[PDB]
Amino acid sequence: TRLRQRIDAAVAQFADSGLRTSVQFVGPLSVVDSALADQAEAVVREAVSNAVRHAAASTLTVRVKVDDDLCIEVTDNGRGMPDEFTGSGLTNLRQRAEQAGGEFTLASMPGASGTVLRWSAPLSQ
Amino acid sequence: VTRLRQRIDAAVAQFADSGLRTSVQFVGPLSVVDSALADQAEAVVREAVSNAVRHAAASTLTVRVKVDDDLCIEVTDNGRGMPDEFTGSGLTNLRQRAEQAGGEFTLASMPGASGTVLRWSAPLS
Ligand SMILES: [Zn+2]
Ligand SMILES: [Zn+2]
Repeated sequence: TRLRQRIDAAVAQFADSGLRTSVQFVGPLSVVDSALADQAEAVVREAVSNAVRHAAASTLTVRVKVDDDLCIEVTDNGRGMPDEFTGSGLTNLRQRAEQAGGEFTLASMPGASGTVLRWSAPLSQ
Repeated sequence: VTRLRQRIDAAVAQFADSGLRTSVQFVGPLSVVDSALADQAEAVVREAVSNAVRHAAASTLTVRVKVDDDLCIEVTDNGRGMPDEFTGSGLTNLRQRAEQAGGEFTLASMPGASGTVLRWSAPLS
């Protein structure tokens, strides 16, 4: 499937050139089947593409962890921009979570002090 | 715990010329790396990143940290037209640390997209 490579590529391709990025892989990425890898790649593409430049320098931190399940967590320390992540990209993350029998959360810290997107799905379901 | 992941991210963010795009990637069990080697890894990243310059075109520095049989730190710079970049005393410093840690160092340059690759590695014990 080449999952690790596809995720690094999606980040390089889709992250606004004004953002710093950091991607960590944890656990056996090989354990992910081709259909779920397809989901994982699209999820990272959606999250990263929807990130925008902020008033100050900011980083998107992506963590892709395969352990009991597959867990993709994107942390954005950029502030403000209340419309960031709220549109069709969010529809698509929720739809992909539903297709995969998984879960999606978007959470924004006090006065928009950073945002976390977490998409998870069972490895087998 | 060494806080290796966080310290590498901070080294890049803090020491990269602010005109460069940065991308950090992590693979393997980072927690396995000892405190002394984590100290080395951090210093290697700061030195390498601090030596990157602005090119005539926009450019990206990608730092990949991989833990398997050994610790491997690869800095890829797609910038062109600065053949003096990364040569000089910063390279001696990297080679010195490689020698001290019982590891290897490579500096490779080629035409096209992966213009320069700096690779520093050291055994875990
Ligand atoms: Zn953002
Ligand atoms: Zn350069």
